[PDB]
Amino acid sequence: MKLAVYSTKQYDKKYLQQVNEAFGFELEFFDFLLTEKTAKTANGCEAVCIFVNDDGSRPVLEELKKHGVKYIALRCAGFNNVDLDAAKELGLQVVRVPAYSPEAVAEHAIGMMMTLNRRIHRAYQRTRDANFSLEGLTGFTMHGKTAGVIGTGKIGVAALRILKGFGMRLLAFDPYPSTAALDLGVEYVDLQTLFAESDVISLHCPLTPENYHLLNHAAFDQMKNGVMIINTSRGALIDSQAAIEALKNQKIGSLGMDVYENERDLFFEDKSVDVIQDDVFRRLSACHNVLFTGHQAFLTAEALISISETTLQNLSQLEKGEACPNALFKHHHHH
Amino acid sequence: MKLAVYSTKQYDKKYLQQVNEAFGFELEFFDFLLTEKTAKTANGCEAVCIFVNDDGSRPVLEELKKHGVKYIALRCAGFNNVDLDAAKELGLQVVRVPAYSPEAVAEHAIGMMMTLNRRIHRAYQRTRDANFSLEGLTGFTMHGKTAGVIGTGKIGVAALRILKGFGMRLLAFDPYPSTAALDLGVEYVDLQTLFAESDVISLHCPLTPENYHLLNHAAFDQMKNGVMIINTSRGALIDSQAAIEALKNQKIGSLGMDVYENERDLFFEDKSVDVIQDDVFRRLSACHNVLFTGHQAFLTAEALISISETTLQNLSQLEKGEACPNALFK
Amino acid sequence: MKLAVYSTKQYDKKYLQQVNEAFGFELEFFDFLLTEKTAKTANGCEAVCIFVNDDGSRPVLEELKKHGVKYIALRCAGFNNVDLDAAKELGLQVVRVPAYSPEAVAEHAIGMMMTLNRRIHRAYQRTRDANFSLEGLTGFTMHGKTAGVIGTGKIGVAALRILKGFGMRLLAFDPYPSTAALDLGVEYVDLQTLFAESDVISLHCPLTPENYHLLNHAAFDQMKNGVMIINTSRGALIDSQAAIEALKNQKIGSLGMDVYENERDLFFEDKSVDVIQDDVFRRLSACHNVLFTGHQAFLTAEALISISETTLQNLSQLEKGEACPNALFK
Amino acid sequence: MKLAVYSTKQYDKKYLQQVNEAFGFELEFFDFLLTEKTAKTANGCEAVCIFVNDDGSRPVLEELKKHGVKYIALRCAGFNNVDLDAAKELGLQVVRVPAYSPEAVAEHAIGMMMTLNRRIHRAYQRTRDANFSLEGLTGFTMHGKTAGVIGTGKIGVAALRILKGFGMRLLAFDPYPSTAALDLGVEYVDLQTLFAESDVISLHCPLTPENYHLLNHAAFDQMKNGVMIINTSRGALIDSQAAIEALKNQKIGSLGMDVYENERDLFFEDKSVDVIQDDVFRRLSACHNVLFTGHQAFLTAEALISISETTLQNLSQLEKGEACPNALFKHHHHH
Ligand SMILES: NC(=O)C1=CN([C@@H]2O[C@H](COP(=O)(O)OP(=O)(O)OC[C@H]3O[C@@H](n4cnc5c(N)ncnc54)[C@H](O)[C@@H]3O)[C@@H](O)[C@H]2O)C=CC1
Ligand SMILES: NC(=O)C1=CN([C@@H]2O[C@H](COP(=O)(O)OP(=O)(O)OC[C@H]3O[C@@H](n4cnc5c(N)ncnc54)[C@H](O)[C@@H]3O)[C@@H](O)[C@H]2O)C=CC1
Repeated sequence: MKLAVYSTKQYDKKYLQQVNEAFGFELEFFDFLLTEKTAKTANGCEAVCIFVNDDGSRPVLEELKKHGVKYIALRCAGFNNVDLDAAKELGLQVVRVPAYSPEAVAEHAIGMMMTLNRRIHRAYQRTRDANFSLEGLTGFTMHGKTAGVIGTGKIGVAALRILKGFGMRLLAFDPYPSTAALDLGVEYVDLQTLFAESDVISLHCPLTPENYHLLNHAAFDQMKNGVMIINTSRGALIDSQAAIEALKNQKIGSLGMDVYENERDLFFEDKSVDVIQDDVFRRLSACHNVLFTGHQAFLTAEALISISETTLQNLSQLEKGEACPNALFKHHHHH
Repeated sequence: MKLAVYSTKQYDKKYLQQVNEAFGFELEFFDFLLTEKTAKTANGCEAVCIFVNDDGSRPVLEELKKHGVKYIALRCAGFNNVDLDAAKELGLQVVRVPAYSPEAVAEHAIGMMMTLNRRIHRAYQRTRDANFSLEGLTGFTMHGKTAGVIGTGKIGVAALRILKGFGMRLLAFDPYPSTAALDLGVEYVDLQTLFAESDVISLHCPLTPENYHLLNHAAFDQMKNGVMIINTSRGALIDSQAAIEALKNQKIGSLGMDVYENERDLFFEDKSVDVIQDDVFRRLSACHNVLFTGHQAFLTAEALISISETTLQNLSQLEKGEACPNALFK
Repeated sequence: MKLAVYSTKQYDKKYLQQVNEAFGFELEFFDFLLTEKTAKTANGCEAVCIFVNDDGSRPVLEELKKHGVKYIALRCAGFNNVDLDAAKELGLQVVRVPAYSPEAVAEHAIGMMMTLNRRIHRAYQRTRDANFSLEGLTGFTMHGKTAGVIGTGKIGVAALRILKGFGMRLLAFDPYPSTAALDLGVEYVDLQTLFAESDVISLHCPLTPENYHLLNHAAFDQMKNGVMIINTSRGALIDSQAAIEALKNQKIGSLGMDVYENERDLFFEDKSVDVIQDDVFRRLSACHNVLFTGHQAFLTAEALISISETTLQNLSQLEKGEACPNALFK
Repeated sequence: MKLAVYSTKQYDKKYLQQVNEAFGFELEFFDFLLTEKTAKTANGCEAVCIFVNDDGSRPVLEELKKHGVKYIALRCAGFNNVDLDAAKELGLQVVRVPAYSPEAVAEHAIGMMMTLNRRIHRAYQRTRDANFSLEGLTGFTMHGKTAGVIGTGKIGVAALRILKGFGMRLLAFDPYPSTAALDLGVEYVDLQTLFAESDVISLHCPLTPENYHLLNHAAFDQMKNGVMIINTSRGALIDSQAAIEALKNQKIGSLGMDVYENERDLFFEDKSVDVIQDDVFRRLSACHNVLFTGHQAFLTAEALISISETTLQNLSQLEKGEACPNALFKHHHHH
């Protein structure tokens, strides 16, 4: 099989290449986005591998079919960029990565928490220029504080295990509480209680209509002053305009956000005047204890390997006519 | 009692003031270093309070006695800056903070590990300027890796609990076993085995004559390529020239060092008769996955309060003629 | 003479030591502020040398007298920190430096202008990380633009020569003409015209009662969209809140400010209050093409050497008992 | 006419769109590199507009011809990326921009000099975070110092005008001395004299066999300690390895280099290594008074507009069958 990979970053290429020693596919790497115009680059490939910014809408799918492509593989969990209804009509098969390594994501959340707490990002900014001042760097001791985790799927639970290690009092909210968490000594609570008592709050849940703007002004009002908020889940979970105010009023002590590529263009203040973010990313980072990372939560060697393994295996199943458990369909509840 | 605080930073002032609400000392804050020249500023204070950079050598103490000081309180664990024998000769009394909050120090080490691992420090420099590129930011998953902790005292144990939460395999080297460490499932091993097997190495031990340059050229040779090394302990535990070389060779993946103020004129490479260089700090930080923090490991609100509480308590005990357990000699 | 130097920076020491060769004085460098409390450190010295942040108030001056000091030498132009008549009464003598090198200040204003224009400060933050992206860095060609200079004294004339070398049209506002500006082909205009026509505006004038908030909201309304504004003069020439607004609505393209230490504490956004901060320096630097320097305009080796020469000489005039032109009274 | 633009950056798009109001071409903007693989995206276009990293080798040109392309426009001065011999053989006409605005380039060189002199880039990194310390920021007064300019074409002369305004003593070297400079008050001198006497040295010359590694170890030894060196000309003008050593030894006070995209990969480390990296850019910037810009010298609105005007005008002349003075041929001397 010949595979064309779009939107390739160096890490994608390295891991896909490394993983491919097992599959022996023919790999063609493209830096650029898949679009209706670039689809013709796929001629002679059976499959394409795409990521979050790639265009999988119907006209792109039509071009891919004209050019002989049969399989579309997303090297990511998100799939909203792909028109599944069109894909079915075209007889095109679509596969994904089900979930990122839970340990990799939870660890990233924890990394963000600590970086913010000890002001390590600021410290490096000084020390790289041999400035050793500590003023404004003071953090807080984690042990004996309360951590609140929103969502107790595998990521949340992986977070909860690290948090326990810190010797934190553990609270969680999930509409469906888990046995694994309960076994860890987590206390399930209502949201309001979680808002009220938590020193650190970490979001590990999918975005559903129930939880759009889950953290709103009313939520911020409920929180402790100086609270730390970490979001490696989707942006919409937070009302960003509320979050900004909370920062100004110093309700939020610290904020860390892992910004999905598909979400950055909003994720804003925001005004219908002039000028907006990206300036907002710059301002917050400068004026507050604010940290953005660029959808980095899965960015470890082991996780990337997993993503590559799953993607190549999915493709292998498709070419072989084996039923692939990662197949997507139009009625999928998260489409 | 009037207390003159030297080398005052904004945090020192804030926490000392807050804690003193329960004590009522008369606090006089000075920004500058205590030296033989500045010691006269203390005239009219029974006590002084000092930190690692302040000069406690015999000539300074001589001036302090001249000027009526009876007590010296180090708002720190280290006392290498104070000449204890001269202090006793002069009839001065010296007290200290015995240990920092073990949790604060260990958490700092963990924070350093995570910032380095995920290149969070590099990431910030990009995103503060709305550069969202991820290339070169690749880390490693902690879970299922081996951590090697050198020293199983209170800090090392506090680190081991966190490292367990990460799901790491646990190794340690200590001349003495800790029951709390054992309870964690820590496997004590010889140092070479720890060097050979450890993905992440963290230093949590006091500097002794036995352990000067504990991490040397041979130690690095033993280590796994890509190893992460963290030092929130004293600098002289690591042979800096050998670490620099290990970085250049790519034996060391990541290095985090919490740089003692008194130790900054070390870590040198160096050259003969040129400057004093902090240029190395700049060079290493640019070239490699290296992080320096400036003796930041106890820098939390809770640890600072504790330091302050202990210092004022030490002083109150002297004033009352009580025996202070934190005295450096009788 | 033994001279004690307060508030010493490395640069003060280096240049002061250099100039001392012609003088032979004994110095005495202190990093700290001169205050009522530290004045006693001067004992043994005939003279002290102070800068802008040092305390020259009456009590400081008494303590200094008590401790045997006769002469106070400023290494700056400004003297509002010092109590003049009080010194007279004490029979204390105080010498200053008349003005800083005009070329050094003008060159700095031009440096600021170009750094802002080409976003050189932004490019460097990218390129230090080996990020070579150009997007957002676009400047404007200077040649053929209109430069507006407010104040045609020595610094302003120095700025004008440079601006002329760039091939700029030259406007100025001064209540007095300078023959040297006229010779450059400078065309004097009313302020409103200068505001209307100028691509680049640079301030080179002292603060007078009649120019406080010269650059105000009405002034900003007159200006071209995208205007670049430089102030190496005193902060109060610009109404800071108006400037912030004009930045927000994009009337001001670029703003460069050399921020006086004694002025830093104002710069009003200005919220009240929780609690006083220069979050504003941070917000402005991030959200716009804004550059702050820390009273850096006179900071060159040649300028420092000059400040050093005048100061030491100023001292010799005193010791010889001869007159000081830079003396602030008899 | 339909024009496909490769390697498009946002400033490129903005100026080309603005300029096109007068031309009325159909513009299609592509972010990615023109390659043999992406050449097919030009189908339906008479022309392409490319920049320094675009691949103009014969296989690409062959593909462009197959897809109907007639004209190739370089929006830059450099042209080594295009195989002119192949272009003639295929009947493809190639045009370029002859030179960049001389004022824009000279002004960039001066801007670098001043930022480096006053350490303005360092000041900003401190002041953006409200750090006002001046230690290490000390400069030198330009007035009364000596400037050496190497190359007296239009850029060098434009640079000399600015430098004259600083009240600098001016020296230059050019194998063919210019009237314009002589009229400025410039003293033409031999190189060793220029090296010996110059406080600031700026390069404004084309790269020739005669001047490859013009600035070498011997050049550096002749220089004044603390010399400032600015290069907005090509990289090969300086022996970088030698420049690094002079920096270590503190022969060079400050160095500014505008790094051509096509030259980025060079600038030797060395040890050739892994092989080859720009940790050296990172190090130099950190350990020394060093500044890189990424070929930013022509990056002003006025200069970009010129580039755009020239580019569209060259294309209209080609479509109209008028002789375009910017046409490139294989016997061109450069090359
Ligand atoms: N960045 C910073 O400011 C801080 C640095 N430290 C350093 O880290 C050390 C550990 O702190 P604590 O647990 O409070 O000390 P502790 O005195 O409770 O225990 C020290 C432990 O390290 C062990 N040890 C001694 N020599 C050793 C060697 N060669 N190898 C392995 N282990 C050895 C001891 O047997 C003991 O278990 C301190 O002694 C201190 O010097 C401690 C606090 C803050
Ligand atoms: N950032 C820095 O380091 C420095 C800033 N400066 C500032 O720049 C100022 C000027 O320096 P010099 O040229 O040496 O002074 P100078 O006395 O030679 O010239 C002052 C000029 O400004 C004019 N002026 C007075 N009021 C005016 C107004 N409302 N509008 C326009 N012009 C007015 C005077 O008529 C005179 O021509 C200083 O007074 C000082 O405040 C001075 C030295 C260093």
